[PDB]
This record gives sequence, structure tokens and C-alpha cells, in this order.
Amino acid sequence: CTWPAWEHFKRAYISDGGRVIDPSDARKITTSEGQSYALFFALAADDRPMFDNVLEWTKDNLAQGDPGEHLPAWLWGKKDENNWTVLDSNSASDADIWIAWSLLEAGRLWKEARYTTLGNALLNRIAKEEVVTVPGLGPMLLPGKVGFAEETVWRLNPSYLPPQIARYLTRFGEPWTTLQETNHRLLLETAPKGFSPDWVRYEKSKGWQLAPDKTLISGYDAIRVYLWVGMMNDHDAQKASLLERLKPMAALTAKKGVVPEKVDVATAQPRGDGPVGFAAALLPFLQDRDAQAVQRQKVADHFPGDDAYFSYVLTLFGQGWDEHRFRFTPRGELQPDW
Repeated sequence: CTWPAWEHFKRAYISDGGRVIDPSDARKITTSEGQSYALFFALAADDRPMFDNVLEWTKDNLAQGDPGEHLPAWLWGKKDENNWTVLDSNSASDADIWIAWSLLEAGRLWKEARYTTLGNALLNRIAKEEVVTVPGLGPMLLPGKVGFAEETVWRLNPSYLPPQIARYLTRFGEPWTTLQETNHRLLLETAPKGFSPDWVRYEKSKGWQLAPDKTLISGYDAIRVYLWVGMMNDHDAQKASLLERLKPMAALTAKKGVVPEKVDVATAQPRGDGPVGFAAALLPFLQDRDAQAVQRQKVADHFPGDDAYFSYVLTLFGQGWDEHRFRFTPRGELQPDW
């Protein structure tokens, strides 16, 4: 009853103490993102021992022992020859959200009230520290607790709140009820050519900043937008509207046979070939049987090695969903494959 790609990921990328190590950083870093993804994959795999191992490392080393009182620091690793510690105390809200959702779903599915308590506390802390009311938009999720909000300009990351997780979180009331609506609009309104940006700015009295720009690109963050949308349950009434908006990414991938590495959000111009992780990330997204099969062949023949954290986690998400390793319900709950 095992998931072999996850078994190997545990052996090759997760320390005995429970931290996900990106081997491609000289500092041998752990990110809150790596931890949150490990929590999700452990829950999908019905792997409570690794879930607890990862969670305990996260709370003690990223959150001063209590994510309910401290948002996890996003970056941890080797600072000096003699000091392995937090490298950046700032948060990353995509990770905070995935941790909170994974805690709530583990508490529900494993019937363990402590996961629920910690997830509820973390979710309230996310709301307190990195959800703000933006004039003209309403409540929005900032990419982190500092550094993305100023008096007249805000910067958002469309990949940071998967639509199905937003749908799930509405069960806890405001601000999650309204955040689901503002997130849906964010995804539709900032993809004027059908490509979602890594990062997008909103300016007071001016609206979204969508003029052509070298930093307004569908790249290594925005690839996950298409992934999240593809993994929505078909009975979520809003999946269709998101697939329709983002359909040019599917058409471009199918035409080329290769997922582009970067696409200019304002002009739709592609450049570069994405890594195997981008191929896997689009498996749930591509609705055409043939285009999907072309990417499936790439993932099968170029499966990521032990030196490729990013392509590996994208592959666990996309190939995992492609292999029915997990599903989401129409409300964004985990539909486990146990």
C-alpha cells in the first residue's frame, strides 16, 4: 500500500529529523514550502509517521515551537560553518496555507483533535499577519508577513492560494469566505493573454499593473496555478471558468509539445523549455488526451533525480494526481486513495 515516488522522496530528500533538503543550495536549505508539500504528500500517502516527523521539525525549527503563535520562517539552513538556523524569518503564505490545510485535513481524516487545534490556530494567525484589506480589492493574501505591502502598492503571487484550498477554507467564515472570491478574481483578471504571472502588482488608484515587463511572466511560480486548477474537482462550478481563461497555456504546450519555461504575461511570447517538473505540473491541467500523453512520456523518460527538489515536488503533485494518488472533493477536502 505504498506510493513508490514518495518512498524514494523520503529516502533521498528528507533528513532523519524530518526536514526537506534542497540539495542544490550550498546552504542545504529547508523551505517552509518543502515542509508543507511533505505534509501534503504524507497525508495523501496515509503516512502518519512521516507527517508527524515533518510537522515536529517544522514547529521546532521554523515556528519557535508553535505555528499557532509564530508563522513558519520560510528559509532555514547553514548560515555559518558553525550555525544551522533560520536564514530568513519572513513567512511564505503558500507554505502557511498548505500547512494549515494539511493540519485540518489530517485532524479530520485521522480523527486527531490536536492537528485540528494547531491548524485552526495557524489559520487564524495567517488571517492576522498576512491577510490585509487592499483599497479597491478587499481582503487579499499577501505572499508573506513583511515586504509585499506598502502605502500605495501591493505585490501578490497568484500561485499561493489554490482555488480548491480557498473553497475549503470558506467553511471557517470570514475572511476566507471573501478571500475565495477575491482570489478567483485575481486569477481571472491578471491573465490577460491566458497566462498567469509569477508576481503581479496592484497600485492604489490605478488597479492591476499588467503593462509588458520582464518580471510579469508565467514562470517557475505560475506553473503551479495551472497545476492547482487542473486538480480541482470537475464538480467545482468554477473549475471550468479557470480552465477557459488559462486555455492558451494548454494550446501553446500542445502546439510545441513542450511546456515553455517563461511566457510573457502581457504579450504571450514564450521563451525557453521548462524542466520535467513543468511537464508533470500540466498533467492534471491538460484536458486533451494526446497533449497530456506527450507530457506523460516526458515525465516517464526524464523522471527527476535526487538533485532536483523542485521538479520532484511538482512531479509528486502532477504525476501523483495523474496516477490517482489523491483527489480533491468539490469542497476542496482530500478524497484519499487509501
